Amino acid sequence: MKCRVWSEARVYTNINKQRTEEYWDYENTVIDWSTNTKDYEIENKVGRGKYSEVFQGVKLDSKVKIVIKMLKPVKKKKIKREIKILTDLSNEKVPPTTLPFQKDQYYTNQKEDVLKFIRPYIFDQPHNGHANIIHLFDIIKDPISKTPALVFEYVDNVDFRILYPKLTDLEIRFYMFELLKALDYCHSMGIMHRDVKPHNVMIDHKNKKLRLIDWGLAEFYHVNMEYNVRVASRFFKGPELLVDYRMYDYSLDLWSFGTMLASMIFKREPFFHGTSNTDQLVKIVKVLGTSDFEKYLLKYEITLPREFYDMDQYIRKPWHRFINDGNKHLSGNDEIIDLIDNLLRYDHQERLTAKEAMGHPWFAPIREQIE
Ligand SMILES: Nc1ncnc2c1ncn2[C@@H]1O[C@H](COP(=O)(O)OP(=O)(O)OP(=O)(O)O)[C@@H](O)[C@H]1O
Ligand SMILES: [Mg+2]
Ligand SMILES: [Mg+2]
Repeated sequence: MKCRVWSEARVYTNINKQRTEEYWDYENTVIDWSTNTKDYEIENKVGRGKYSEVFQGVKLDSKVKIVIKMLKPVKKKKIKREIKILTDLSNEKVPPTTLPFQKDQYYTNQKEDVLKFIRPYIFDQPHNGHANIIHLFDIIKDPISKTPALVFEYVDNVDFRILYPKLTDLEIRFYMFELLKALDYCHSMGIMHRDVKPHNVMIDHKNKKLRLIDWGLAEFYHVNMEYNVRVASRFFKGPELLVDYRMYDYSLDLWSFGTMLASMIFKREPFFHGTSNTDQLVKIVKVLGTSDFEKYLLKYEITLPREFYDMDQYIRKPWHRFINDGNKHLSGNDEIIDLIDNLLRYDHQERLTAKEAMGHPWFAPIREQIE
């Protein structure tokens, strides 16, 4: 019970008050494992992560090419959670983001100081963000090896350190818009991803196809719940995770989105490159400045963890300072800088929501092409 000032999501606050136990209570599910991998031919390894080794394969009945994610040992409820989130997201008959926009059902946090963060622009159209969520096809467990495994849609993906340097300005705008649609959708479904980063964004460039994968750290948003802060990876951790503000929400994904975006635009990878947990916060404050950092700690009456007391005073780095001739083709306009500036804010309440980000001027050339 850490938090002094309490916080609620600006938007989609009450999804899991609307939805019941059978939707969000993953701990009280029983996983219906398939006894056999007999339906699948498992081929070669195509990727890995902290929690898995992932193999390409074929679903033999249909000949559809798939991937199989072999899960490393973890608490069993983490497995139930990933499965529940993936099935909630794929099984929704009418994705809320396909329905006509309802402002009063969107801006649900009615605190006067939170309402001031409503932007003058917003993408208010129905969209297909649900189609950017990876699809789970099966759950399997080998009887002999006892390895839990998740069968997904295959995406023909190239490592971001190869692909991203090739992308044009317009292509970055396109893909990042696709990512925002996926986030708007999972947020509308009362779910925070909490591990938004390039390795978790599959892109098939020739098919202009984007999928948001890796739902193993995702969690249901419940109003005033205090969550574990030891999630995501160091480089993408929002300030709330570092200062141990546990009452966070969907806006954590928008900090991650912003840090991913800042890396692509300024070609500094990763953008906040901490050499330790402690130094991760230092790298952030070196950029956003000490002054706003202290205003933020004051706003929520946060007592800084002990490790951060050796931090020096930093003057804010204007974003302009990240522009150079190597990156100016991506960074050399006011729109991208204002976008980044409005995502990468200490105060999570201040950050653009996915829908607000989608209506930002920087995405005009993408929005223009929708109709
Ligand atoms: N559907 C897919 N199509 C193609 N490649 C995939 C797919 N799913 C996963 N991969 C590859 O496997 C890697 C690991 O998968 P995933 O991110 O789901 O596992 P993880 O172990 O939970 O990762 P993290 O360390 O970010 O938590 C991915 O980064 C990706 O390169
Ligand atoms: Mg991953
Ligand atoms: Mg949002």
